[PDB]
Amino acid sequence: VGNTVLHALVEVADNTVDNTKFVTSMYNEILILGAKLHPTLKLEEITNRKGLTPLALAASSGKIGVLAYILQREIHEPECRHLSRKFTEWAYGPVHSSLYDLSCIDTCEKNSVLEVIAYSSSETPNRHDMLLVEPLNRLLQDKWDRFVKRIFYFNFFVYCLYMIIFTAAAYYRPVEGLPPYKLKNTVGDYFRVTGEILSVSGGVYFFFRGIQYFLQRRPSLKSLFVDSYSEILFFVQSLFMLVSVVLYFSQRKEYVASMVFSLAMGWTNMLYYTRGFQQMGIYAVMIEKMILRDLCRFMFVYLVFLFGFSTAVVTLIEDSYNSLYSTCLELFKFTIGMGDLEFTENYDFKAVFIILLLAYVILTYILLLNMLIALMGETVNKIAQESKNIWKLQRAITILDTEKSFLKCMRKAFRSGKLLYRWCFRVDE
Amino acid sequence: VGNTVLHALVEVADNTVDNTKFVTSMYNEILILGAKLHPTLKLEEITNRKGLTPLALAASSGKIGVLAYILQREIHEPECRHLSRKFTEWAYGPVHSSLYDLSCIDTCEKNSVLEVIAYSSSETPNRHDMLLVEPLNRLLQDKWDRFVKRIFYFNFFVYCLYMIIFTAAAYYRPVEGLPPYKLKNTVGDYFRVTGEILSVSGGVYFFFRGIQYFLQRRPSLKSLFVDSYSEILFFVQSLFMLVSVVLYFSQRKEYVASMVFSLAMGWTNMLYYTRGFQQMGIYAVMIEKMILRDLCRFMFVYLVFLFGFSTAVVTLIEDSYNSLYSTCLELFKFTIGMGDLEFTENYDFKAVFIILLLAYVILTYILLLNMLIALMGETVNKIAQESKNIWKLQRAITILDTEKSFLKCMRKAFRSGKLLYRWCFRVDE
Amino acid sequence: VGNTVLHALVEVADNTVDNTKFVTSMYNEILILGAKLHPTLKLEEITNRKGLTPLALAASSGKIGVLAYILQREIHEPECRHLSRKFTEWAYGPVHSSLYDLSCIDTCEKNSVLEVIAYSSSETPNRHDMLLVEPLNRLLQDKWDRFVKRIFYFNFFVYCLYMIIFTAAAYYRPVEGLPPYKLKNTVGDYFRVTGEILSVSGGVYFFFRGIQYFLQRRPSLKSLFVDSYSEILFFVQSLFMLVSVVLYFSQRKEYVASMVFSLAMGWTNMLYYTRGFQQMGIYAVMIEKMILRDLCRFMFVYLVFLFGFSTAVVTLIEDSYNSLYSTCLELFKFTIGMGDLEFTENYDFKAVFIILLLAYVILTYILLLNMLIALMGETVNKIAQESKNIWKLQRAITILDTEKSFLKCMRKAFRSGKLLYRWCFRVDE
Amino acid sequence: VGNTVLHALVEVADNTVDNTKFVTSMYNEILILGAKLHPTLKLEEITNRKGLTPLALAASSGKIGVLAYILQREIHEPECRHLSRKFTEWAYGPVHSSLYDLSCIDTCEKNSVLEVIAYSSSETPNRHDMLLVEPLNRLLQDKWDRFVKRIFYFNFFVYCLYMIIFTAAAYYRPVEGLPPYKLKNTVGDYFRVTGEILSVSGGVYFFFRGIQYFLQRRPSLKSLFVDSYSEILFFVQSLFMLVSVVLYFSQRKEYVASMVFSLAMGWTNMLYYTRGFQQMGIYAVMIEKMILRDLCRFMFVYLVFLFGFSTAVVTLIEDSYNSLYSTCLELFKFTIGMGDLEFTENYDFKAVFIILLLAYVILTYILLLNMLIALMGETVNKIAQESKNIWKLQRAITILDTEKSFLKCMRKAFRSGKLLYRWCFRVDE
Ligand SMILES: C=C(C)[C@]12C[C@@H](C)[C@@]34O[C@](Cc5ccccc5)(O[C@@H]1[C@@H]3C=C(COC(=O)Cc1ccc(O)c(OC)c1)C[C@]1(O)C(=O)C(C)=C[C@@H]41)O2
Ligand SMILES: C=C(C)[C@]12C[C@@H](C)[C@@]34O[C@](Cc5ccccc5)(O[C@@H]1[C@@H]3C=C(COC(=O)Cc1ccc(O)c(OC)c1)C[C@]1(O)C(=O)C(C)=C[C@@H]41)O2
Ligand SMILES: C=C(C)[C@]12C[C@@H](C)[C@@]34O[C@](Cc5ccccc5)(O[C@@H]1[C@@H]3C=C(COC(=O)Cc1ccc(O)c(OC)c1)C[C@]1(O)C(=O)C(C)=C[C@@H]41)O2
Ligand SMILES: C=C(C)[C@]12C[C@@H](C)[C@@]34O[C@](Cc5ccccc5)(O[C@@H]1[C@@H]3C=C(COC(=O)Cc1ccc(O)c(OC)c1)C[C@]1(O)C(=O)C(C)=C[C@@H]41)O2
Repeated sequence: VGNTVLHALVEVADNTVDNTKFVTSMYNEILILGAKLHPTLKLEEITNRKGLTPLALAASSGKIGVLAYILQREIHEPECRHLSRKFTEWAYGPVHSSLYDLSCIDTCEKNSVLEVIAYSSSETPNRHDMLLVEPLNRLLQDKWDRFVKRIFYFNFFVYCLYMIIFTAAAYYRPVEGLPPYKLKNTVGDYFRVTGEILSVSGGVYFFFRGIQYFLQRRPSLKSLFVDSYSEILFFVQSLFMLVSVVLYFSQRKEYVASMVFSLAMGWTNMLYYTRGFQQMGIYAVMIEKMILRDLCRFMFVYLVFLFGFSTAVVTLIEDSYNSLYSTCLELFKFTIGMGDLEFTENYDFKAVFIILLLAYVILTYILLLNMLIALMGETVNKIAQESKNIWKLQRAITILDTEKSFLKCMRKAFRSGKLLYRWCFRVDE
Repeated sequence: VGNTVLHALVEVADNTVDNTKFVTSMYNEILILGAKLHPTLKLEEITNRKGLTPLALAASSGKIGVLAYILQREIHEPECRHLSRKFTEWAYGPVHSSLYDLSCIDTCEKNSVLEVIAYSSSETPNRHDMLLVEPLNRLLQDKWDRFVKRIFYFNFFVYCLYMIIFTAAAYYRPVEGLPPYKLKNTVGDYFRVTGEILSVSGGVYFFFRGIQYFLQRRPSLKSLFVDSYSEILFFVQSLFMLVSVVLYFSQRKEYVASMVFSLAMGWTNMLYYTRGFQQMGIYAVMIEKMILRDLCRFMFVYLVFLFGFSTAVVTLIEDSYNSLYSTCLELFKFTIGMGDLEFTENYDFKAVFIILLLAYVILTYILLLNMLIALMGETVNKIAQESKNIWKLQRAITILDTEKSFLKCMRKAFRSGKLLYRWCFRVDE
Repeated sequence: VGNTVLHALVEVADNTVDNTKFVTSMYNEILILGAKLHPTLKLEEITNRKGLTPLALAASSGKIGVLAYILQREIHEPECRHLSRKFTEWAYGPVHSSLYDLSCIDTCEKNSVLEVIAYSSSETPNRHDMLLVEPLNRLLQDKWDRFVKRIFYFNFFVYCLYMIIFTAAAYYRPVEGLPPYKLKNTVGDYFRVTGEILSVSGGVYFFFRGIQYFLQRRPSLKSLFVDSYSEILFFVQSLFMLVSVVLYFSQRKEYVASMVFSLAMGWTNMLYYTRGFQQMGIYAVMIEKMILRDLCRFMFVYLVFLFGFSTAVVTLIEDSYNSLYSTCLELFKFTIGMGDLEFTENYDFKAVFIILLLAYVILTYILLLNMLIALMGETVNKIAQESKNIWKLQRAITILDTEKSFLKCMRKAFRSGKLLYRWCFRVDE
Repeated sequence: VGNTVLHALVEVADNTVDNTKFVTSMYNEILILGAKLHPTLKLEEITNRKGLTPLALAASSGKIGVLAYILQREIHEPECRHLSRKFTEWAYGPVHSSLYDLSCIDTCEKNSVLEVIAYSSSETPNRHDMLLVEPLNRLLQDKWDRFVKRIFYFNFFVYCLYMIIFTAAAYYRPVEGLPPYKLKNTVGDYFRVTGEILSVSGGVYFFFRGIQYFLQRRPSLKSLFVDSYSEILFFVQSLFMLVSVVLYFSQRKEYVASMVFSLAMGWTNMLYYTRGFQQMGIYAVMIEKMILRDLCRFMFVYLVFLFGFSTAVVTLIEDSYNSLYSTCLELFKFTIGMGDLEFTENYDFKAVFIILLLAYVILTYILLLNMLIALMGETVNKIAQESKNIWKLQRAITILDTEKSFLKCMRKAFRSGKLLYRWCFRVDE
C-alpha cells in the first residue's frame, strides 16, 4: 500500500481498552527496537502515502487512544531518550511540571495535528473529546488567552460594526425609482453612500474568504453542509450582497429583495461568533444541527400536510381565498396560533370544510409538532454532551484560522519554549 | 399435536442466554443424530401442521436467538457437511467471505423467512431487531440496492404524478351545477377530463390493491390497524374516490365533499413512501403509532372537557352563539390559541361565564395538552429505538411487495447464486 | 402494646432482601413451632386491637416481602399441612395449577386484604405493586371479567345516560324570569321536567353516595384530597346540583350559575370511569396527580406574576381598561396566545408600558410555562410507572365497590371451590 | 502558609471513598496523639489564617467526608474522650438518643458551620447536600419549627400587607399634573397618603437591609448574582421606590414609571418566600436559575433573529410600520402567537416579504423556542435533584437571618442543654 508499519498500527486500532493496550505494546516494541537499530533515522517522521505521520493519522481517523498514548510518551532510557514526547521537570506529588514537544502540532509544513483533527471529514468519531487530550487542550487554551482571544473579539466587533453600517445604509436606502441614485451633496447622502461602499466591501471580503476556504478545502456536496456550515452561510450572504450590487447598477429595484436577505443573513451570521463561547454558543451549535439534520424531514412531512389539506380546502371552496396560495397561508396560520378556522363563507358543505380544518389542526397543530418535540427530546437527552464539545472544536477552528491569517508578513506567533530544543511547552498539572 | 420435535424446540425458547445456549445444544444433538441415522432424509424441511418449517417458526414467533443460530450454522464435519447453512470461503483476519444458503429465505413458495417476519402478526416481540441477523440484513440491503430501490423510487414518483394530476383535476373542477358536466371542445377541458379519468383510474387501482391485500392476508378487526395501517389508508382514499365517482354521476354536488377527503388523504398518503428512509421515515412511523396508540385516549378526555364545558357555557348563555356547535368551536379555539375569552355579551352571570372559561382554559390549554406532552416524553424516551428499526421492517415490506409484483411474467429477479447449488449468497463481512 | 408476635414480625420488615429472608425465616420457625405446641389455636387469625391479622397488617403497611410470603406459603408436612395458604395440584414444568385459600382476603368481616390495600391511607409505600402478588392479581382479574366488568360498564353507561338527560334538560331550560316555571301540557315541557327530575335524582343519589363514602371512611382534611379525589368530585357535583334546586325553587335565576358547574363537573366526572382502563385511564390519573400536586405551586407563582404586573399596568394607565379586572384579563390573554401587547392607548410612558408587558410576556409566556413543562418532564420520566399501577388500584376499588353494593339482598357472588374447604381458588400459572 | 496540619488535612480531601477513609484516618490518629501529648491545650479551636477552624474549613470548601466525620466523631478512649463531638445516652435497637455539641455550630464569633455553609461563595460543590448531615439537618429543622417558622410566616405576612398597602396606594394614585399633590381633608386622601408613607417606609427599610447585606457580605461582580440574587432584587425594588419618591417631589410625572416597576418588582419579590417551602419553592429556585443562567444565551440569539429579520423587513417596506420599532413589535408578536404574517401592504415584493416572515417564523417560532425547550429538557432531567436541596439551603439562610435579627436585645433563641456542658443537643434517631 506504500505505508510503514506504524501507520498500520494506527489503522488497526478501534479505541477499545484491549485494543488500546495492545497497540501501545506494539508501538513500544517497535520504537525501542528501531532506536537500537537505526539511531540515525527517525521513524515517526515518516509519512504515509497521503503525507501524514502516524500521529496525524491517529488524529485524522479519530483514534483517541493511540493519539493519547503518542502525545503522552516519556522515554528516559539510554539511547532512547531522544525519542521522548514529554519529560517532567518537577516531580511534586499532586502536581507535575510536565513538558511537551510541539513538533508537527502547529508547524508541520505538510499536515499538523491541529490541522487534521480540526479540519477532519466530520466522520472522525472522537473529534469532540479528542481535543481533551492534555497537551492539545492546553495549547488551545494558551493560544486562546494569549493572543487569539483579543483578535477574535476584535473580529467579532468589526463584524458588528460592519453589520451596523450595513443595516444603517440599508434602512436609509433611497426610495426613488430606478437605481443607481445620484449622490446629493448633503452629508446624509455622503454617509449613506459611504455606508453602502463599506457594506459592499464587506460583502466582497466575505465572498473572497469563502472562495479561499472552498478552494483550499475542496469539500464535497455530500458533506458540504455537515462541515463548513458557517462558511457557506457567510459565503451566501456575500453572494446576495453582490447580486444586490449587480441589480443596483442594473437599474432594477429588485436589488432590495437581494440586499435584505443578505441583511438578514448578515445579522444571523453573528451567531457564528457565539460559537466558541461555551456559555452562549450552544444555541448556534444546536441551530446548525437542527437545521441540517432535523428540518428537512419535519418540513417535508409538514408540507405534505399543509399542501394536502390546502388543496383539499381550496378545491372545496368556490365563488378572495380561491387561490391555492391564500389557502396555504390561511392553513399555515394555524401553525402560528392565528388560524381562524372559519375564514371563508364562500364555499359549500360547512361540515366538510370544518372537518377538514379540524383534521388539519389535529394532525399538525397537535400531532406533528408534538412529535417534533418528542424526537428532539430523546435526541437532546442523548447529544447535549456532544454539542458541549463541538463548541471547543469550533474554538480550535477559530484559533487555527487566527494563526493562518495573522496579517503581519511574519511568523512570530509562537506559543512557548525558552529553554533548550524543539519548542517545548510546559504544563503544570 | 401433529408437530415434530424440531418445532417444539423452537416453541420452548424465550430468547434468554441460558435458554439460547440450551436450545442450540439440543439442535446440535439432533442434527448430528439425524445425519448419522437418516442421511437420505432432510430434517429442516419437515413442516409442522401449519406447513411451517422450524426456521420459519423461529422467525414467526420472534425467537431471535434460535433464528440467529440457524441462519448462522456451519457444519464442516465428516458425513454432516451437507446439513450446513453457511460456509466460510476466505478466512482473512478482520473479514470473512461467508456463503449462505437462501433455501426458503426469499424463495419458498409457501412462506419464506422474510415473509413470516415481515408479515408477522405484529405481536412478534423481536421483528424489529430480527432483521439485524446478518444474512437477512444483507439480503435486504442487496436486493434494495440491486433492483428494488429504483422501482420503489419509480413507484413513489408515479404516485407523485398521480397526485399532481389528481390535484390539478380537482382544483380546476367545473363549478356548474348538477354533475356530470359536458366536455367542452376546448383543450383545457380535455386535459381536465383526462386528469379526472386518470384520477379515478388511480383510485380504482388502489382499491383493487387494497382488496388483494386484505384477501391475501385476512386480517382481523382486533388487529386490523395495529398492522396493515398504510394499506387501510390507501384503501380508504380509494373508497372516497369511488364514492366521489358515484356521486359525480349520480347528479350530486356532494361528490366534491368526497373527492377532497381522497385528495387530502392522497397527499397525506405520500408519507407511506417516507417510511423506509431511515432519516425521513421517523415522522411517518410516529404518526402511525401516535394516531393508533395515543390519539384515542387524549381525544376522549379532550372531548369530555370540550363538550362538558361547552354544554356549561351554552346553557349559561341565552338571548348567535346560542347553539351548542358554535360554542363548541369557540371553546375549541382556545386550543389553537385563538380563544377570545369574552366572545359573547348575550348571557348572564359574567363571573360564572368567565370562571367557566378560565377553568376550561386551565384544564385543557395548560393542563391537558402539557400532560400529553409529558406522556409522550416518557414514551419516546423509551421507543425511539423501536421506530429506528421499524424503518427496516417497512423496507422489507417494500422489497417483498416488489418481488411479488414485478410485472414481467418471469421469475428472473433472483439475488444471487450460480455455483455449486442452492442459490449461494456471498457476504464479505 | 396489645398485639401478638406476628404483628411485630410484620412491623419490623422494610422490604429489603436480607430483611425479607430473615422475616420469612422467623415466620417459618414460629409457625411450625406454634403448630407443634398449640394445634387447636391458629396464630395468624390473632388480631390486633384494630382487628387486623398479620396478613392484613403486612398488606396495610405496604410490606411486599411478608405478604408475598404469606399468600404464597405451601406447607405439606405432617401436623403442619393444616396451616398452609396454598397447595399445588398439577406440577407441570412451565405452569403450576396452584390452589389458594381466600380466608380474610375477600371475606373477613373485619378487614380483608383487598379492603386494607385498596382503602389504605395512601402513605402505604407499595400499594402500587402490591396487587401484582399472584393471588390478588388473579382474584381481581377473575372478579373483573366474571361479573364486575359488565356491571361497571352498565354503571358507566347509566352515568352517561344521566349526563345526557341532565345536559338535555339544562340546555333546554326555560328562559323566563323567576323560577320555578309552570309546565304547559305540551310534551316538550313534560320531557324537560322529567329530565330535571331525573337530573336532580342523580344529584341526590350521588350526594348520598358521597355521604356514605365519607361516613364509612372518615378521611382527614390533611389527606382528604390525596386520596378519595373522585368521590369528592362527585360529591361536589351533587352539592352544586342541590344548590341549583334550592335556588330554582327560591325564585332566583342564579340556579343556572350553580347548575352549569354541576353540568361541567358532571361531564368531567366521566373521566372517573376511564380509570380502570389501562388504555385510556392514564389521563384521568395524570390529571388527578397534576391538579392535586402540581397546580397549586404553578398557579401561586403565575398569579403572583399576573397580579403583580397587572397592578403595574393598571397603575400606569389612566383616563375602559382602567379596572384591575380588565387588565388582569388582558394580561391573561398573553398566556393563551391572544395578548394584544398594545391594548390601550389611554396611558402615558409607552416605553414603560411596553417594557412591562415584554417583561411580563418573557417571564410567564416564555419562561414560566416552559419551566412547568421542564418540571413535569423530569417528574413524568420518573412516575409513568406509578400511574400505570394507580390504574390497578382504581380497578381494585371498582371491584370492591361493586361487590359491596350488589343490590340483591343476597351474598351469592362467590367464585369457586366446591370440594374439601375454605373457598379454594385455582390459578394456572 | 501559617496553618496547622489539620487545615491541610481538610484541604487535601476530595470526597472520594479512598480519600475519605485516608483523611479520616490521619485526622483521627493525629487528634488522638495530640490529645495524649497536650491534654491541656485544645487543637480544633486552632484557626487558619482566615480565622476558620478545621471544621469550618471542611464546611467552607464543600468537603462532606471530613465534615460528616467531624460532626459524627465519638471518642471513648481514656484521656481522649473529652474531645468527642457526640455521645450516646440510650442504646435502643433501631434508634439512638445521640447527644451532640454545638460549639462553633451556631455560636463561634468568627465563623460558624451554618455561617460558612449558608454564606459560602457558591462554588462550594456540596453546600446543597451538606446540610443533610444529620446534626445540621436536625438543628435547622428544630430551629425552624421552634421559633423561626412563625417569625418567617409573620415577616412574609407583613410583606404581603406591605404589598397590599403599596398596591392600593399606587392604584389610587392621584391623576393631577405636577406632583406632589395637596391632601384634601377627606379620609380617602388620608388613607392614600398614609399608604404612600408606609409604601416608602417599606422601600427605605428594604434599601437599608440591602445595604447592610452587601456591606456584610462584600460580594464581587463576577458572582454578585450567582449568590445573593434575592437580596439584589429586593434592593432594586427599593431603589425604584426611592427614585419614585425623588421624582414625586421633583415635580415630575415620571415617578409613576418608577413606582410601577417597584410595584411589579415588589409583587414578584413575593416569590422569595416560596423558597424554603419544598412544596412551592421549587418554582422560585428554577426561575432564579433560568434567568441567571439560561435567559442570557436565548435572548442574545433571539434578539439576533428578531433584530436581523426586523431590519430586513423594515428595509423592504416603504411608503405606519415604517419604523424599526413597529416592525420589531410586529415580528415579536409571532413569538406570542399573534403574528399577523401579512401586517402591511405598503411595500414591494410580496414574495420577498412573505419569504422573510416565513423564514423568521420557522427560525424562531418553531425552531428556536422548541430547542430552548430541548436544552432545558436535558438540563432539568439532570438538575431537579439539586434544586430540591437548594430549597433547604435557602431555608438555612432564612434561619440564620432570623437568628441574627431577633429584635429583642437578648439571645433567648437557644435550643437545649441545661446540664453538664457545651449546649448539649439531643437527636433521637
Ligand atoms: C444554507 C443554510 C442551510 C441556510 C442558508 C439560509 C438560506 C438560511 O436558510 C437555511 C435553510 C432555512 C430556510 C428558511 C428557514 C429556516 C432554514 O438555513 C440556513 C440559513 C438559516 C439561518 C439560520 O442559521 C444560522 O444563521 C445559525 C448559525 C448557527 C451556527 C453558525 O456557525 C452560523 O454561521 C453563520 C449560523 C438564517 C438564514 O440565513 C436567514 O436568515 C435566511 C433569510 C435564510 C436562512 O439555509
Ligand atoms: C384509518 C386511519 C386511522 C385514519 C384514516 C383517515 C380518516 C385519517 O383519519 C384518521 C383518524 C384521524 C381523524 C382526524 C384527525 C386525525 C386522525 O387517521 C387516519 C388518517 C390520518 C391521516 C394521518 O395519518 C397518515 O396518514 C400518515 C401516515 C403515516 C404512515 C403511513 O404508513 C401512512 O400510509 C398512508 C400514512 C390523515 C387523514 O387520512 C386525512 O388526511 C383525513 C382528512 C383524515 C385522516 O383515520
Ligand atoms: C376538588 C377538586 C380539586 C376540583 C373540583 C372542581 C372545582 C374542579 O376544580 C378543581 C380545581 C381546579 C379549578 C379550576 C381549574 C382547574 C382545577 O379541580 C377539581 C375539579 C377539576 C376538574 C378536573 O378534574 C377532573 O375532573 C378529572 C378527574 C380525574 C380522575 C378522577 O377520578 C375524577 O373523578 C371525577 C375526575 C374539573 C372541574 O370539576 C370542573 O369542571 C369545574 C368547573 C372546576 C373543576 O377542584
Ligand atoms: C436583577 C434581576 C436579574 C432582574 C431584576 C428585574 C429587572 C427583573 O428583571 C430581571 C431580568 C429580566 C428582565 C426582563 C424579563 C425577564 C428578566 O430579572 C430579574 C427580575 C425578574 C423578575 C423575576 O425574577 C424573580 O424575581 C423571581 C424570584 C425568584 C427567586 C427569588 O429568591 C426572588 O427574590 C425576590 C425572586 C421580575 C422583575 O423584577 C420584574 O418584575 C421587572 C419589571 C423586571 C424583572 O433582572
